[PDB]
Amino acid sequence: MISLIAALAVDRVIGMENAMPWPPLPADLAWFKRNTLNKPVIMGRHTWESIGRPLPGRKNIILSSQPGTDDRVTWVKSVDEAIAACGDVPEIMVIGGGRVYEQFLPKAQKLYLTHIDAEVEGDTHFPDYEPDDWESVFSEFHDADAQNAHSYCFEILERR
Ligand SMILES: NC(=O)c1ccc[n+]([C@@H]2O[C@H](COP(=O)([O-])OP(=O)(O)OC[C@H]3O[C@@H](n4cnc5c(N)ncnc54)[C@H](OP(=O)(O)O)[C@@H]3O)[C@@H](O)[C@H]2O)c1
Ligand SMILES: Nc1nc(=O)c2nc(CNc3ccc(C(=O)N[C@@H](CCC(=O)O)C(=O)O)cc3)cnc2[nH]1
Repeated sequence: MISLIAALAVDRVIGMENAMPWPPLPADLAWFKRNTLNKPVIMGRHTWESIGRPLPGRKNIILSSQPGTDDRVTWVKSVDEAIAACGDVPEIMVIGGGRVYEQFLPKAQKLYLTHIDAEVEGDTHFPDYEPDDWESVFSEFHDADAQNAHSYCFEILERR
């Protein structure tokens, strides 16, 4: 089973200049770690270059059309291969970026979304999807506080 996890600002903005255009929200980073630990993660090369190091406790799988440049991770040249390299596991986590999210969306059964109340400019967006394909089953909104500079809402959607 394939899931996508992402944090989205207003208008589905997810990135700018290959970074994330808001301040780190530690509540959202904890949520990300909580929901990806001990699972395989699949990410595009540009996202790999943004994170800058293997996420620990996870099987890191990078998509690129070009041979790999780091043997701490697992490189693959196509979507099918990326799924194949995860093995027989309960849940594969796709961690972006925009182009990778768009390819995995039709295969996904679960979206893990953080809705952040920030109004920033971006160059990368989360893919358009069809609201009638999905069912919202968890929703948790929190206000901003001393550690988290925007209000945010965790949501999980399951494919109907
Ligand atoms: N807010 C969030 O939750 C979040 C999460 C993740 C990323 N981001 C942001 O998203 C942005 C990056 O997104 P992006 O769309 O530019 O890049 P991306 O999707 O992360 O990476 C695209 C790259 O992945 C490779 N790739 C994708 N599909 C492939 C396929 N089917 N076969 C072989 N290779 C494939 C290609 O690498 P090659 O060029 O080497 O062939 C490619 O150009 C950054 O700003 C990042 O910070 C935000
Ligand atoms: N919900 C969500 N939030 C994000 O920040 C996010 N970011 C990406 C890609 N960017 C990154 C950047 C940093 C880390 C990261 O440092 N995670 C560490 C610790 C985070 C922390 O210090 O709190 C980890 O171990 O998971 C992960 C993904 C993909 N999906 C996301 N999904």
